[PDB]
Amino acid sequence: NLYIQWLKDGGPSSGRPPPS
Repeated sequence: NLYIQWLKDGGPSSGRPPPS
């Protein structure tokens, strides 16, 4: 879920690092 919520925002193109 966490990574899905990061990807839906645009992943790297959203000014935010990926969740570990």
